[PDB]
Amino acid sequence: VKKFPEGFLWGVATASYQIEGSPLADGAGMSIWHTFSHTPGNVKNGDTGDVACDHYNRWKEDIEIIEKLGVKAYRFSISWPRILPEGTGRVNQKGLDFYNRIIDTLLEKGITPFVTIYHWDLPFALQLKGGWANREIADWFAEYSRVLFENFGDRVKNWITLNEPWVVAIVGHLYGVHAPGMRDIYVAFRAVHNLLRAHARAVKVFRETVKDGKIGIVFNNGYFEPASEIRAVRFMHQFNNYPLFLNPIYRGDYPELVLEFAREYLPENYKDDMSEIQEKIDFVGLNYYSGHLVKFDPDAAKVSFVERDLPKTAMGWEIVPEGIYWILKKVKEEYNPPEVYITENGAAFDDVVSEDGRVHDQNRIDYLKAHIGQAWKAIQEGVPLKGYFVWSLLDNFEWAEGYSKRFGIVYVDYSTQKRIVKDSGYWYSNVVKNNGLE
Ligand SMILES: OC[C@H]1NNC[C@@H](O)[C@@H]1O
Ligand SMILES: [Ca+2]
Repeated sequence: VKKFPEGFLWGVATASYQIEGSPLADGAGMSIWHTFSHTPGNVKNGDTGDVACDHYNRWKEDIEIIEKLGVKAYRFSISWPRILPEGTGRVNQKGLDFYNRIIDTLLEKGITPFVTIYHWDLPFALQLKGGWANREIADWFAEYSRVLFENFGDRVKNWITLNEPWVVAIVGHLYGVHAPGMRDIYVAFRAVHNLLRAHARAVKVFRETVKDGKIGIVFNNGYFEPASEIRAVRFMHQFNNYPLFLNPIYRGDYPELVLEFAREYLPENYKDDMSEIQEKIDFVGLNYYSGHLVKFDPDAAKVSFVERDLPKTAMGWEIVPEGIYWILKKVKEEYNPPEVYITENGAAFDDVVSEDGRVHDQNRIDYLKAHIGQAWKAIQEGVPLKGYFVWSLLDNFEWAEGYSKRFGIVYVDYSTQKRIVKDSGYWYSNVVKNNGLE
């Protein structure tokens, strides 16, 4: 037996652009993911979020799936351009209506909503004004967040400002692999800094508007091990993991090795913003998927990855369950946040529907079991983990990989939009019902 604390929150997670489709329905503005995916060469197979899982129409069915599995929490995100089509100013009631219905339905069914305010679908109108590169986005984001709090804060009490701000800044503005598809290191570090400022403004407004909820922020994390008997592992953790952001929030500056690498790229007077960035948060959400062997490498960031002969997912990600334990221990050790959630953990496998009508994803059961087991351990050793969210409820649009990578515990047949609960979803429901592993 590995039984979790009473009231531990078992969840599933999605994001608006990955599942919804109908990006321009009911007066919604374009997002940067709409324009990025409609640009040839950016996304595998020319795939876009035009239809995705058609959750925009099938939302009731999908929630009924969450209910039927007995899953206790649903992490989903709100499309900023459905709410404010030009990013600021005008509010679109039909956009609010869409999320109102989802929210009321969840509550009616006893499911706890966790709302991600920003999961990467920036209004295109704001991107024309520089998007995350423009300091003014702290204001635009604060106004957007205020609208959400005023409309939904009576019912939704668990909020996340940003999903994976490292990805948004670095994959979006340095690697150019995600919207808005830029490759400029100075822009990417200004986006890091402005993501922090916007995050802190939204928390500040949250305290003024929703005096009963909790708000936090979500980071991607890798488990970095050194290829030999070091500092490159230190750098990768500080740069790619929660410290890039938590060091400002908790300690009022960027991590030491980040400054060593990136000081020239930050605004000259960036410290002027740090006391505001220290706005108190209620919880930290950590996403975790993979471990990486890392070694120093002259002329790289001075770091390269070393391939290991370990089980991998369809992403090529090495399966390293101990990583989730490590990152949970490490966050308590470094910043001691009052609550932590695992806001995403999951895997992509080449799922197939058998002749029996089933999806026998034993590889995904094995992945989830092992990571839940390591999360359990962290809890036994004092980490205040309050919940765990499987990425994802549904197979969906996996960004620049398009539909070619399936992360769901529910299979989606894209030709018919049929949902087929996978073995891993059945398995997970039993875990939730039991409040743990057996
Ligand atoms: O790559 C898998 C997931 N990672 N975190 C954020 C999600 O949007 C991704 O699909
Ligand atoms: Ca289209």
